[PDB]
Amino acid sequence: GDQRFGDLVFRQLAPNVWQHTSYLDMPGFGAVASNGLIVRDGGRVLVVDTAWTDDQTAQILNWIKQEINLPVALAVVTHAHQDKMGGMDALHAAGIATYANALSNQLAPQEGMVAAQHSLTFAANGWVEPATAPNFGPLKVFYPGPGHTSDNITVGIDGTDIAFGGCLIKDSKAKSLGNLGDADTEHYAASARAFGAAFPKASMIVMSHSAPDSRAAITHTARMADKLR
Amino acid sequence: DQRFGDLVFRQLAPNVWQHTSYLDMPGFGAVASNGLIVRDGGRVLVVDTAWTDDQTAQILNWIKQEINLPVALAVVTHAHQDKMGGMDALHAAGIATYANALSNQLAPQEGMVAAQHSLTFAANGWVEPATAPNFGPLKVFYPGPGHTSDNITVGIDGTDIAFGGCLIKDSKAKSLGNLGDADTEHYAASARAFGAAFPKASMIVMSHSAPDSRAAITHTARMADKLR
Ligand SMILES: O=C(CS)Nc1cccc(Cl)c1
Ligand SMILES: O=C(CS)Nc1cccc(Cl)c1
Ligand SMILES: [Cl-]
Ligand SMILES: [Zn+2]
Ligand SMILES: [Zn+2]
Ligand SMILES: [Zn+2]
Ligand SMILES: [Zn+2]
Repeated sequence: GDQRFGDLVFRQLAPNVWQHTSYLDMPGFGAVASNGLIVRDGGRVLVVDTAWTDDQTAQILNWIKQEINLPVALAVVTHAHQDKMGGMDALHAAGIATYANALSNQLAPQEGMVAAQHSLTFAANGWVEPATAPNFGPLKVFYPGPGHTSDNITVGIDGTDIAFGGCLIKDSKAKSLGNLGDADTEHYAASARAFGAAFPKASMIVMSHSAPDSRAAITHTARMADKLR
Repeated sequence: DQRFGDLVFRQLAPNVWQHTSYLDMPGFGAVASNGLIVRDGGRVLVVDTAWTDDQTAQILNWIKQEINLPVALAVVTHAHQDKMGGMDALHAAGIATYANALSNQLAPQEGMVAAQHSLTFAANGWVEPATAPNFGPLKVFYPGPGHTSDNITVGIDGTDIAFGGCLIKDSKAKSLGNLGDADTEHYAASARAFGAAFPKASMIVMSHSAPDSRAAITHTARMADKLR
């Protein structure tokens, strides 16, 4: 089940994959959750997304030390919002190499985020350029197009049932997408469907703001987005 | 100004011309879109197609008559019809084409033909040189999301000119025309980033207004401020 560790929650999703969850109180609504991933790749660990804060992200590293006890080789962060990049300092303090879409790194200062140390770029078909994502092990990074934000990226976990949609995808029980002025409401639906088509064998869809769901999360999200066009 | 068919050309500098093409639309009437033609030694470089293949062919035929140098390459500045509607005409003329990778990704969704090559950008917005080989005086800058997620901009080295494409409107414009693909959170910062990337440019060229001073940048950013 869910393992509590400090103020975070960790859930094993597969033999080599865990979901990290961190919480932030907002005005009028407490304990807004955000999820990321932790992946064991042989003798190293890879992280997808920080927690909301530096202190919480340090607790992710502490949990990894206690439960996995392998070095964290790198982290990928999936766009320039606080839930995904708010804890970059904890990673850099620990010497962990960080990667984000070049556009996320360009947006980070405007958003009050610390940029990742390396930039990912993408082919016209959305797949990460290998020269920018060397030695990513099972992390298969895909840029699906603009949607939740212009910079949002997604990550398949090779060999598992799992694909991570980040904040682009919401579960099949969602009532809305959030989506604000930095959403692209013209392309959101196609971007959500492109994520599904990029990871056609994924049966467990992991998301930032919902618990894991089946592929219906992708379809339901796309159908909500269709109505915004 | 000179005419070739349905196209209008205006020389802006010794080696730079603006091309203007028109598409009839309900209510608006004829809608102008501007791009650039740059003479770089023994070759010509193009920024943006016209709205259609046939209008883009008219650009190329005017170049052959007026300049009579081969067109080496074209850069197109986002995946909307005014900027990429004529890709097939460029390709049929043997012209190598370049666009933001994201523009090429969006082009099929938009009913556009993708460029042959994709540009990618550093975290500071400047094009990665390995993706923009032999661009001569064209200095390509991604200012951030604004008019669209993929909009790019181009400065012309050796001149006072910077091209804002559809991101920038002139200092008399009343609104930005933003649709669902605009990023209204970042638009203002992206407009200002374009200005800061080309801080010495005194002639700002843009898609839907005649050339203006840097007041186009300031006014665009201030209009965008109000959408946040
Ligand atoms: O702050 C962000 C960045 S995606 N998201 C957010 C905020 C409040 C509630 C929820 Cl469900 C998501
Ligand atoms: O169609 C496009 C793509 S940016 N722009 C357009 C359309 C109508 C009027 C104006 Cl002034 C610009
Ligand atoms: Cl596993
Ligand atoms: Zn977000
Ligand atoms: Zn989020
Ligand atoms: Zn446009
Ligand atoms: Zn336009």
